[PDB]
Amino acid sequence: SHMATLKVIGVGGGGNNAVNRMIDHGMNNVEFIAINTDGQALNLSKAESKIQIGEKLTRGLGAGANPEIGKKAAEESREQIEDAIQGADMVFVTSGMGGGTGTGAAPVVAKIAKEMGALTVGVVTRPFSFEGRKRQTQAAAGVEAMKAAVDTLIVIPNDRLLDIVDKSTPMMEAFKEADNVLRQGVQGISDLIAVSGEVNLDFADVKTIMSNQGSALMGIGVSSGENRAVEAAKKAISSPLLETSIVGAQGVLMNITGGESLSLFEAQEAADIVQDAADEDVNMIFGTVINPELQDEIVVTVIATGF
Ligand SMILES: Nc1nc2c(ncn2[C@@H]2O[C@H](COP(=O)(O)OP(=O)(O)CP(=O)(O)O)[C@@H](O)[C@H]2O)c(=O)[nH]1
Ligand SMILES: [Mg+2]
Repeated sequence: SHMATLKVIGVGGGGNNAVNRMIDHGMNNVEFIAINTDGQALNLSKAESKIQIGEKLTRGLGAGANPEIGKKAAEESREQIEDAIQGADMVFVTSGMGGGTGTGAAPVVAKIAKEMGALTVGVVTRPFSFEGRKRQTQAAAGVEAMKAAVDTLIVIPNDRLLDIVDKSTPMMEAFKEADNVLRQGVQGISDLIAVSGEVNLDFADVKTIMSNQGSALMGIGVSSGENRAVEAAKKAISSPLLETSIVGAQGVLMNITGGESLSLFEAQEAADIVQDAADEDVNMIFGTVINPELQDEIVVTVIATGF
């Protein structure tokens, strides 16, 4: 019997913000690591494992939008980062691109994780357009470096947050919606790893769908009542915040969880929704979990790659 260790690593300010909010929300059987140049922010981290990088370079401050300093800071702390990762089967690196620490250190952290043997997923943001063209260009270089370092990459352009708020939505509430991409994906994978299914998927199947793939989508949908399977599948692949939509996916892992009422017909319905939206012949890895505690609820988990 295999017991997969999942870790979430926040790098720089936004990444550590996400880690803090995820710890506050409550996650279990996931270990958190906080990496930053910024010593004051690290003192505020709720993560059990904290790594201050680059103290000789920044004297405990952030990198001040210099990504070469973020990169050197991470490289010079490689052994400490290795030691914190060692044992992970899967690592999610989350970071905001555009500054110095995230842009520069997050790709180094991802490279170290993949070298340490972890299946490595990046979930990163691109800056708001109001932050200007130079920030966007610097962020794009970070995204390209992340993509070269990870197994799979999910990019959230922060401009998409402007599509889901009204004029009064608090900034912190918008940021929590972006956090959910990472948090729900980690949770869905954790649940898949842990909970035996009637058509069982496990961590090896996650490795197959994600290893050395590039862009990815991770989504969960929940619905009930009539058309629940179709509605849950549509929610799983809906991507108001994602740079990489479902369109073009050539590989999909889809797990359906439901109660004893889960029908063969509705499972096919859900699978067809996903394949129709991808508009490709999708290589599906299909799973099913019967949770009898569920009554009318259905949960569809999707990981899509092969773009
Ligand atoms: N969605 C989201 N975006 C964030 C958040 N914090 C920062 N951002 C975005 O990430 C980008 C990088 O900010 P930050 O993570 O603080 O950068 P850093 O590299 O640690 C700062 P320095 O350059 O001084 O080292 C910001 O420009 C912004 O677009 C957050 O909590 N949520
Ligand atoms: Mg700064």
